[PDB]
Amino acid sequence: VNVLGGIEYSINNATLCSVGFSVTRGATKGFVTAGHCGGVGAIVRIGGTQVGSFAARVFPGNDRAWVSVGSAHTLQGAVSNYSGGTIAIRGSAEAAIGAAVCRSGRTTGYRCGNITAKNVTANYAEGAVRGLTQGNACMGRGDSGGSWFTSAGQAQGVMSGGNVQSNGNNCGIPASQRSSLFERVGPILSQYGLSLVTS
Repeated sequence: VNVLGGIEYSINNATLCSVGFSVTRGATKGFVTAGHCGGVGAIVRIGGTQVGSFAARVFPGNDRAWVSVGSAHTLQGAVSNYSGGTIAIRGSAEAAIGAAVCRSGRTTGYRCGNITAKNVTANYAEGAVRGLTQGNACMGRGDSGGSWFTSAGQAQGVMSGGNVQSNGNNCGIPASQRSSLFERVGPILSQYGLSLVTS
């Protein structure tokens, strides 16, 4: 199967999240995503087929993980735009507050907005997660773990949480009322010694 930022994956055949970014660790294939999407060892399926499992995770405190992907599968250094195309990923340079950013996930597809704050703490039910970046692109339950990136292709982070409304998303309110929080990708690559696949 092809691994691509933003596409749906299932966890333990029970819940859903979205791929963050294809990565490698030496010869090992994988992708980064949110830690709250799976415990260690959780079985991951994409496109009706087992592709690997949660190799490591931190959540709460942080909210990060990577899924190691079997060698039979192909990694794509890109993110889906949910209309038949992809956006190439070309690095992980972090963007400043006010910069434009988009995200991609299985519930709300491809959505854009701006970076609005950094080093935010989310008081999730499972506990605090610190150091999150906030944007005002909208998102919904199921987009978790999915790619955040600038249009020029710099990976920002993976979808963590935010102020979803009773319909399960914050797309029904204007961007100015939105709080959509992602875990910065930089420390995930560093902690686990992973390299972005680029194109």
